[PDB]
Parts: sequence; structure tokens; C-alpha cells
Amino acid sequence: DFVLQSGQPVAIACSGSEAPVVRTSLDLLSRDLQTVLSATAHIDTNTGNIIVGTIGQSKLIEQAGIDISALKNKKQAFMLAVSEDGKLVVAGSDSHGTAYGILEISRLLGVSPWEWWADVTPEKKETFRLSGKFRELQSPSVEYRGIFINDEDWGLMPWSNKTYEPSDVKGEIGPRTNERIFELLLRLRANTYWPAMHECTLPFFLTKGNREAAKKYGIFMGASHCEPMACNAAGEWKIRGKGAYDYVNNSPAVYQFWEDRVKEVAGQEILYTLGMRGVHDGKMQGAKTVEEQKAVLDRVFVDQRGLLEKYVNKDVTQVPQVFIPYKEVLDIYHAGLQVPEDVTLMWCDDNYGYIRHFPTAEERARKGGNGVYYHVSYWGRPHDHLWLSTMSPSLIYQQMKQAYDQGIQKMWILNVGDIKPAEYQIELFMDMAWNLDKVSSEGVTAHLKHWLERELGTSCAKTILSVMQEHYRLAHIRKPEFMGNTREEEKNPVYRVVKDLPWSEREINERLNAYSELSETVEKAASKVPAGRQSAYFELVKYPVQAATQMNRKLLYAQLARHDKEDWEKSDAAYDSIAALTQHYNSLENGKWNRMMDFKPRKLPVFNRVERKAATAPMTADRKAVCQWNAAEAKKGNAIVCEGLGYESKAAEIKKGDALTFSFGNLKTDSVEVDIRLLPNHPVHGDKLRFTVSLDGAEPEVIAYETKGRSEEWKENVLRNQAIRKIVLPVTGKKSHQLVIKALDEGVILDQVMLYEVN
Ligand code: NI
Repeated sequence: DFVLQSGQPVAIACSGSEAPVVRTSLDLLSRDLQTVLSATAHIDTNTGNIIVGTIGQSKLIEQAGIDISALKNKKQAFMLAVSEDGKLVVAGSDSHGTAYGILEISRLLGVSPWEWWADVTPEKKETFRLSGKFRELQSPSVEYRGIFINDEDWGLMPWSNKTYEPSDVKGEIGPRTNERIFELLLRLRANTYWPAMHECTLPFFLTKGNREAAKKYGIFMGASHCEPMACNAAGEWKIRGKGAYDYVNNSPAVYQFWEDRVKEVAGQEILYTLGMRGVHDGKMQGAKTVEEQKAVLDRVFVDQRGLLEKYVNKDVTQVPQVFIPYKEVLDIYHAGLQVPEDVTLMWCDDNYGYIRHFPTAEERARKGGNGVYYHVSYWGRPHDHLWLSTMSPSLIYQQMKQAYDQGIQKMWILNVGDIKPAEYQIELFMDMAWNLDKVSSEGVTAHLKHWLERELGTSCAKTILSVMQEHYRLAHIRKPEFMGNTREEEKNPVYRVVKDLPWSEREINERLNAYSELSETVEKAASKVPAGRQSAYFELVKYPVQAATQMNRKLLYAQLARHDKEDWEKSDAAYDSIAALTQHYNSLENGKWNRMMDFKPRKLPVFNRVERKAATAPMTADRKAVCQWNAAEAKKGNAIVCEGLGYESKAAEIKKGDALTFSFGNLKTDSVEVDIRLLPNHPVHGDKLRFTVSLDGAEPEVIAYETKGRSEEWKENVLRNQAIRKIVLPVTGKKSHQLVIKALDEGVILDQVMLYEVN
């Protein structure tokens, strides 16, 4: 048996030959050993009660008689075991594996990843006791997993540059901030980072300390779909480049630009993004059509792999490489572009958490594997979601589970905005990527429960679990940031005017009240929160639920007010309340997170007090449906619920060739309007997504609902998180009818069905 008594020091055995990442994690554990146990860690090289090392690099691993074997030639893996003498042995298959083993002990001591990052103060313990029989083995489901700090102009950049690591250089997020991010990634078992790179920010590799900090923490520096060669064009090109960022006309200067960087960074953990786009987003320069944009890349790959040959590794298949066909580059891939088989292909979601492309059997068999770049934060059309992090766990789950199952297993990268306040989604994503089976065996719901129970208490989480659930479900219906019914990047000013959502007075009141109850629950449960966890509560529960409530209030009272059904002052008050909540955020823990929260990111009209004006049109009328179903109200047919997914948490997958069968009685009127609501996801194989509707055997009507590019329908789809198909059918006038919905393609997910009489 292994026993650590609190108040007492502890000796840790670790060879001095071990990679920086091992020593860094040791520091982190010692920090936690002190916090949790009041126990000062002493690093010897020979004698310890906790022994740590990598396979065939440490004499120490051999000399305590543990059967490591399962670890031999294996990726990022560790064994934890107690030797017969009662010592804790941490045996990693490689250096990262050793690091992750050490940090597992830190999880066992009850230290949250958000210890620092959401002030989840670890509890103190009297003793820590693991069995002589305790034996854990771990390894990652996904090989590269990481985050991208992006859209940082209104949170993480000013917070770093003025509050946490105050700097006089214009947009500096310096070494000390990055060490903090890398702790978070270590504790999340992530290994990869795409640094901030917006024009407002100092490029990572042009910041003194940053590169060396990444080496200390063992993080693969990668970069985005427009940052080819560890090279942030967005910020660096205007500093260090010459002439146009154009390979067709100015390739020598572009090549040089890349080269200098590959030179300074070649003996370092880097993931090299291949290819070429614009300075930030947009077309590449110098080519117009996809046929000319293909000729370019062919030229670009050959030279880019060239530099890698010359400064990194004579065999380039030993250099890790990614190609990311995001936005218009997906088209240029699909025009038959040849990408060398060792290069990881990185698929992209549509910025609203719907993956655009799943690997064909061919792409899947490629030696370089397949990755995904996913968004829980975004700036773009039809509207930014940058303030709160409200994407449903249920949607993240179902998309990312599908991604792994469809063979996207090499590389997962999350766009996380400012990190806060997406703490929960980030950890879900990172858990998925670390151990998919564990997350899959538990609910979506069991994951969130375990998380709230861990961060708040059991007693708080008893009241709060259903609140978070309701939070994510109402945000799925319409995010806080979408409540103005406005658009961004539309090139017409009318889409910037706040305007009615197409909902009835009844639906508005119903929504207003559901939010009221949420705010009330959150207020009451506040005093049942342990003393060391009040800041985490404001950060993780109280700010997002009450922020969201007050946004709905501001915009919904405003809508009632336009139609002379409410007083405008309630809208302003709701506005004032968001302000107050944001002041509190920015003043918690002295002002630890001062500037991290901006309730007007990018100064979008939706975040302002609402312009007072009287409606011209009337309110949407409430419309009586004859029938209203979820996928399981069906008689005949099998459809597995996607756990908490859809408008009423009951969306379900109808597998290809299966059907659901709905039944209903005697109607009036000539005809029936069938209103079918589906998850607006994208085709899993092929380009299709369709279903058939059949009233009373009557020869299936064939209905498609996939979208292409960023069309008007796709814009509608992602704002409301439903594809919508209406159909009018003739009744016979039978007295008993059946409606059969059959799936023709793979990933068809039904959410709602409504009926409506009509003539
Ligand atoms: Ni943000």
C-alpha cells in the first residue's frame, strides 16, 4: 500500500536526463502536493517514494520491479502502479507519456484543470492512499489535440497585455501568459497550440520568450489554414516581408520569409501547416480560378517540403505536416489536388459546429491520417458568437463522436476564442480526444453531472445540472448573440437593424419565464456553494446563465415594447444588468480577470441598448398544430436518441434505409402541412442528405436538405440549429392516417414534426 500523510514532505525520483516537459509537470505536481497535502516535494535522482520515468531512458524504471511491457513502442502513454514496497511508479512510453502520468496523480489528488483558470480551489486532504493493487494504464484516442486562441481582440489579448503580464509592446501576450496556457493544456492532456495571430496581437514567434516557453512545456506549435510555415502572415508579413504575399508574382520574397522562420524553429516541436491562402482570410493573391489556384499549391508544396528537407529532416515523412482545406480551399482540394500521403488532411466544421467533410475510404487509408478544426467560438456570417460559450455539449458530442468513427483520429483542434468562458466545452472536447470510450460509456449528461459535482459541490450540482441543461437547450434554439435577428458580413445595412424574431407573444412569454426560473435557481443555489468555490460559481454558472437571461430580457422586452405590449425601460434595465454582471466578472479575485470579459465584443449592434421605435407589422400569430411529435412518439420504427440534442432534447438518428411511422386521427380540411425539423448537419458520405415522406402508403415524396457553401438557407439553418422542410399533402379523408419518414442517406437526424390543417 502507498500512503502520503499531509503536512509531511515527499521524495520524488526522476533522472536528470528526462525531457523538459517531464520536469515542468513535476513542478506542477509539487505545486499540487503542497496545495492539497501541505507536502513539500523533494526531487532526488535515485531514492523516492514516488518514482517517475520514461521507458529505456531511466535506470529507475527498471530497478523498481514493475512489469512495464504494455508500454513498449507506444504513443503518449503511461502506467501507474504501486511496487511491492509501496512506492508509486509512473512509467511513460515516451516523454509526453511520462508527463501525463505525473499529472494523473494531480487529478487523483482532486486538482481540477481549472484550479487556476476558473479558480476551482483544490480541497485539502488529510491523507492520500492508493492500493498496493491499484494499476491504471492510459493512452490517447487522438494523437494531436489542442486549441487555437482566436478572436482575442476583446478578452484574452487585453487581459494578458494589461492585467496579467502588463507589457508596453502594442499587443503583447508574452511568455508568462503562455506558460499559464500551457499548464492548462498539460492538465487537459492536450499537446498542441495555435497561438493568437490577429492583427491586434504580436506574432508568437516574434515575441521574446514564447518559443522557449513552448519548449519548456512540450507543446507542438501549429498554426491555422492561412499560416503556412509556422508563419503568421497576418501580423508578420507587414513587419518582415517584401512586396505582395503572392507566390505567382513574388515567390522569392515569400520563400525567404518562410525560410528564416523554419531556420530558427527546426529543432523544436512544430506542426507545419502546408499551402497558401491570403494574409488573414480570403482568396490567395495571384490566382482567380480553382484551376489556377491548383497550379499554385503544387508549386508551393514542393518548395515548402523543400525547406523541411534542408533544415528539419532529410526524410520529410518524419516531419509532421498538415493541410487545412477551410472555407474556399475545400473546393480547391476537391478539384483533384494532389497532397503527399504523409500530410495530415484537416477537415473543417462550418464555424457553427457542423463538420463539412468526412474522409472517404481513400482519404482515411492515407498514412498522414485525418484531422478536424472545430469551432466553439467564431467571428463571421451569418453572425459572430464571441461573447458566451453556449454550443450544446450534445452537438459537440454527436459531431465529434461521428468524426472519430468516420476515421478523423490524427488531429483535433478547437477554436476557443479567449478560452473563458468555454471551460466546460473545452474539457469535453479534450476528454473526447483523450479517451473517447470513457466519454461514450457515460452520458453526455453523466459527463456534465460529474463535472459540476467536481467544480461546485454535489449539493449545488443537484440543483444546477438541470439549469445547465436548460441553458444549453435554449441557446441551441437561439444563442444570446443571435437574439437581435441581425446579420454580419451582409453588405446591406438593414441586416444590422435589430428586429422581431418570428415568434408569437405566447412563445416569447414562455421563453422569458423559462429564463426567469433559471436565474432564480442560480441565485438561490449561490449560498450553498463551498467557500473556496464562489468565484468558480460566478465564472461557470452565474455569469453565463444570468448573462443569457438578461440578453433574452433585453431583446425580448424590446420586441414586446415595439408592439406596445411592454415598457421600454425593462429593456434598458436588462441591458444595465448585463453591465453589472460584467463589472463583477472583471473585479472578482481582486481583478484577476480584469478585461477578460467584454459584453460588446466587436461592437456589434445586437450588444447595444436597443433603438426605440414602433413596429409597423403585427406580431407572429400563434399557430395551432394538429399533431406535434419527437422521434420516439413514433409507433413503428427505430431511432436512437442523440442524448440531449435538439429543441426538446429528443433528436434521434434514423439510420439509412430505416423509417419512422407517425399516426393521427380524424382531421377537417382538404390537405395537411407537414413541418419537419432536422439537425442542420452536413452529408456524411456523398453530397446528399435526404428523406421520403409518405401519407397512407402513397408513394414516397423525396426531400433533400443538405446545403452547399454559405447560402441563404445555410445561414438560416445555423442560426436556429434546424433545417426545415415543409410539405403539403392531400388526405383521402380516412379517419386513421399514418405518416412514414424514411432515411435515404447516412447522418439524418430528426428533431421535430408538426402537422397543421390548411386548405
Ligand atoms: Ni470570446
